[PDB]
Amino acid sequence: YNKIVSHLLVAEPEKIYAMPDPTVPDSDIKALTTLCDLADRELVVIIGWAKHIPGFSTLSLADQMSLLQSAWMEILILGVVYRSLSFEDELVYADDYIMDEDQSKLAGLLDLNNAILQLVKKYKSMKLEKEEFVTLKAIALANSDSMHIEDVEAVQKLQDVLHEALQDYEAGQHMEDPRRAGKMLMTLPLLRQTSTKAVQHFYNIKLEGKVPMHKLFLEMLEA
Amino acid sequence: YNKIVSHLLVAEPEKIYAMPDPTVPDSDIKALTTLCDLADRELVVIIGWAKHIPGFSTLSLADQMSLLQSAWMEILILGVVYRSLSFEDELVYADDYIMDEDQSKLAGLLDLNNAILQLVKKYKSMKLEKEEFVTLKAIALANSDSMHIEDVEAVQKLQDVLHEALQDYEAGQHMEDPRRAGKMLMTLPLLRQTSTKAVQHFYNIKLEGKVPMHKLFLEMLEA
Ligand SMILES: CC[C@@H](C)c1ccc(O)cc1
Ligand SMILES: CC[C@@H](C)c1ccc(O)cc1
Repeated sequence: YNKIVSHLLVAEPEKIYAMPDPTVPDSDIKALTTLCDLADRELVVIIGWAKHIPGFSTLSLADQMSLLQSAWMEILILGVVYRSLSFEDELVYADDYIMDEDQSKLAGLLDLNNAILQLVKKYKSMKLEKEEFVTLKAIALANSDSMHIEDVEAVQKLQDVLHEALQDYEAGQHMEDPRRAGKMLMTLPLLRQTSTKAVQHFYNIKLEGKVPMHKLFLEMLEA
Repeated sequence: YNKIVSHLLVAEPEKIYAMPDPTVPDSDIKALTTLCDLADRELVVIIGWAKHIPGFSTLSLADQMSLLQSAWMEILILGVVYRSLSFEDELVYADDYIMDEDQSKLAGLLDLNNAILQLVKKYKSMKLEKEEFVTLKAIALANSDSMHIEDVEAVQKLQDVLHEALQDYEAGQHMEDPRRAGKMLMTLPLLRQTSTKAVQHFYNIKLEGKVPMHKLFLEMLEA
């Protein structure tokens, strides 16, 4: 099938571990610290991953950072969603950090994690493929609606290149459903909505000052 | 072209006036009261409009209301956006209520109205047509991601019928751009984001209790 899709597949990062501190008592603070620390390390990996997207590295450093600052949480959430597809009512933040309803309640994340589980439910019903997941991650980055873009035409070209990849993949692999590409694009509003819910919640956590956060995570959060 | 598109065009409601009270001094309260009153009357019209969407009235009354309660602000905002396409840095809430930057600041709506203006800017660049606007309004309704749907398969059918209409319209009218339908769908995340910003802001206004709101508007806001 489509070369861009194949390329994104081989550029897919290895999974990383959450490593919750086994000496620390379980608490909302522990859970939130673990998740923010995981997100910080995933962000480093995402920045490295983005250089493999055709045309992305040719953008100005400012536009690269604008896209990332707008899209980072959508990319993080798409990851948890994809890792969670073979599970039921649990979120696989990492192989060693799987959150069920009880844990979500303990962390103060019941509403957010239920929203993420709504995304999981929809992609389950659509039988989301890894090929589609990696392409949607790239599309979310290109389509992230930053207000600070310098070269708008180049960003549009990036959107178009990735959209074409999705269109082509679906036309070849899913002839039984001539509207599958569009159905995939129609999942992006819920991703955007859920990401905004997450950013707002963790921004509040940042303000309260009880959960330690690393530099990159804080930078993205404050952007 | 496509029959569903033609149908949605003839089902398009007439414009309504804002009628700000000429005896009341200008204030943030006046502006916000005017806008909420306008929105209340537009919601009545939207409910009437939705019965013309193929298949919508065959849904249970509960599912009809779930869709509307999720999508109402996206539909309102799409309306202001479309009315504003031939203007610059102004929002045409009604023929008699056009908001510029100064008015937005006075109303406490600078951030929200700038976000809406970002939608306007994007649709301007794409040369959004009335045909596309009415179809996107219907798609936003069907794709509104309510968590309370009874007949999920029927709602999916509704999404599919309207998506097919958009696909068919673009294939016939815009052969020069085989990705135009997808580009249109890719504007929906920003619509969702902007709508959520609006709902959250006016929910806060509701809590503060200084701006009078009518029953239907309050019901939608509280849903
Ligand atoms: C605040 C980030 C948190 C919600 C999170 C989301 C996704 C992920 O992969 C790691 C952490
Ligand atoms: C709170 C509703 C307000 C933002 C509004 C939005 C669109 C519209 O057509 C009328 C009012």
